[PDB]
Amino acid sequence: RKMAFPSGKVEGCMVQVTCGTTTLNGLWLDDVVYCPRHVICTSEDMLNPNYEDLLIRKSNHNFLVQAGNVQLRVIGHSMQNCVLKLKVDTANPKTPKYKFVRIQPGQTFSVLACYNGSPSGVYQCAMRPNFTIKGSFLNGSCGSVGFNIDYDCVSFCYMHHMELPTGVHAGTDLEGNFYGPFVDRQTAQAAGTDTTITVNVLAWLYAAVINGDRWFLNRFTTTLNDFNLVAMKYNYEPLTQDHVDILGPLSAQTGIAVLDMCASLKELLQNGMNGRTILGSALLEDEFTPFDVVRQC
Amino acid sequence: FRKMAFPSGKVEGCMVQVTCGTTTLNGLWLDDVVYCPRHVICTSEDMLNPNYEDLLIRKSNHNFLVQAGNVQLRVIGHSMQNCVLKLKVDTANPKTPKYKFVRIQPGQTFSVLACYNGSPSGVYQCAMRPNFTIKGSFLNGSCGSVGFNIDYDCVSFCYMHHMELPTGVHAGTDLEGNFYGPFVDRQTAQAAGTDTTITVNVLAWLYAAVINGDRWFLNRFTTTLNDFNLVAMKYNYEPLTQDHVDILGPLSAQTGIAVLDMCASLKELLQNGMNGRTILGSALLEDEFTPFDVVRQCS
Ligand SMILES: *[C@@H](O)[C@H](C[C@@H]1CCNC1=O)NC(=O)[C@H](CC(C)C)NC(=O)O[C@@H](Cc1ccccc1)C1CCC(F)(F)CC1
Ligand SMILES: *[C@H](O)[C@H](C[C@@H]1CCNC1=O)NC(=O)[C@H](CC(C)C)NC(=O)O[C@@H](Cc1ccccc1)C1CCC(F)(F)CC1
Repeated sequence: RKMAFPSGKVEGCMVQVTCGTTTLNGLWLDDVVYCPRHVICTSEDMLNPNYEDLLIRKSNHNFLVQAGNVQLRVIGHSMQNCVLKLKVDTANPKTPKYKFVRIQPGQTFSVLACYNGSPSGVYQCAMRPNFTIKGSFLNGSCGSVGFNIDYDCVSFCYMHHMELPTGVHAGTDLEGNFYGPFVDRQTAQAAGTDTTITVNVLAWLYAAVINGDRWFLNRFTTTLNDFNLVAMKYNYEPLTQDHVDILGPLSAQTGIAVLDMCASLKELLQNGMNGRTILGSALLEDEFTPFDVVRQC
Repeated sequence: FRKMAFPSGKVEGCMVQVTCGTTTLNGLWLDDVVYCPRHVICTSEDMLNPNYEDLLIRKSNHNFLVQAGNVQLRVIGHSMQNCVLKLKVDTANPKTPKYKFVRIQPGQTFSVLACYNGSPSGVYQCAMRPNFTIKGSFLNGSCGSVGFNIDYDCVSFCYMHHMELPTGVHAGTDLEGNFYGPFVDRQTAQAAGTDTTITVNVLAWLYAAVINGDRWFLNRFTTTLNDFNLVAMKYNYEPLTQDHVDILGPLSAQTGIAVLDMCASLKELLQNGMNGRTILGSALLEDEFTPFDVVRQCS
């Protein structure tokens, strides 16, 4: 099943941020609140905002930050790329051990979707090769964050800013830099051609086998390069030797050599699933990493 | 449409571990009571077929190790209610949310916080199947993990995890210790009924497709509830109840499509197939999104 990290450590950091008639979510760590900078915009501003110009015209008191019932007083503000940093007079006692990371395409993370500073739901996402994410975000979800948890440490990797015409989503790392060629302006933006995350499809095929589902296997094999030629033809990402190494544990667990599973995937790509299903899906799933599969099986 | 779990923090604040001897599982700490599966009192060998009453008679408060993290919670009373143990502890959980215990119906969905040794590992959304199993992800040590819904501020606990069936699916109790389905907490082979498709949820999914502009399958006809139920059963679909018709009300009102007209549309899909088409980007009809899940995600 698609499993997210427990969201409690992040819930304790969500607040509401309002400027004018614009409300969204912020992330309160220690005495700083992080949020998308387009909170400072009006309707007119959003088409071609000059953010540095808009921000110098703002005072601390134009920012209304609420942690539940309690307003937090803003005593400082700065902008780092597409993120606004609001210094507040009080520290969050619920601040977890945390870091800010920038994730790579193909990696997965959990999203805590929030509205008006209140958590609504949690789900698992992957950073697509074209640097979009297939999220579930509505009006008011900006400032929702994505994260992974290791031991007691929350690694924040994503802050939500926008939806594209196709319905997929785009956002930034916590330094305010977009993933992908996108801009925080109210304009229709296309992404580059997406590709399928091959190492993740293979991991999920291994998961299907670990759960006793093996109709798709075969006795053929393939070289790494010959598989990569077919993959690219079908708009699948190439598989590196590191990807092969990272699948080792799953190969050992099942006794199916990585390149043998590549041969299975090749046959699926060339012939399709013939109305069949794998782990209940009519489509090859590519948003489980090898680590996700291992951690859960 | 994503499988979206509830935020898990209010439940994370209630997870503890319970150990008897070397048997450890998870428990749920609310106020000054810890709830857990009663088979914590079994040796691995007693699980073959345990006599729980006799096993518990030999137990005292001081045989139970309850820990929140590595901090011990002293047990001051114990009792067994059906298949759950209730351990009274000397500290009221400061993180107790507003809560209730509810018994869910097959087809309803809930979030599971999968825990090991009292530590949450992940959260995911589950549906109770019509045969009273869930298709969970649960490893050794996961028993006592709970399933829940959140309404406003209030956590409704509906599931506590006890066992895995030969087919890989999972079975458990409500928080009063009453199993869902015909299962018992004994380490013996037990078969679920053949499963069926959750009709009310497929209908919810068809309403969601309409809301998003995908409506090629809407037909000109209607049906009675009884005629629909008799046909649906021939395709291994669950019959609808009056409660199902009522919980489809909001989506019916939002789209202007009567419930029985949507049933007629589904009947046609069942009798004629998708004729090569797709709905919401899928050749398969999805049955693990409830009417509430649709509303919760679309609006
Ligand atoms: C929690 O204590 C644990 C969770 C199980 C273990 C793995 N996945 C799960 O969901 N529950 C049990 O171990 C449970 C205890 C009984 C007293 C109810 N027994 C159980 O789940 O048995 C199944 C899995 C298992 C196999 C081998 C060792 C331990 C557990 C068996 C599978 C085959 C069967 F169905 F025929 C009999 C039970
Ligand atoms: C922040 O909460 C919000 C989240 C969006 C809202 C819907 N789903 C989301 O994920 N982001 C924005 O409002 C963002 C603001 C810019 C200044 C960066 N704009 C945005 O996402 O625009 C898309 C969605 C939208 C539609 C209608 C009204 C408001 C927002 C548009 C999609 C259609 C388009 F491509 F033509 C233009 C952008």
